[PDB]
Amino acid sequence: GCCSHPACSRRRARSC
Repeated sequence: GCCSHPACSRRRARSC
């Protein structure tokens, strides 16, 4: 998921 993808995790921490 998004929290499995560093760029996505930093850009949208709301998904984590």
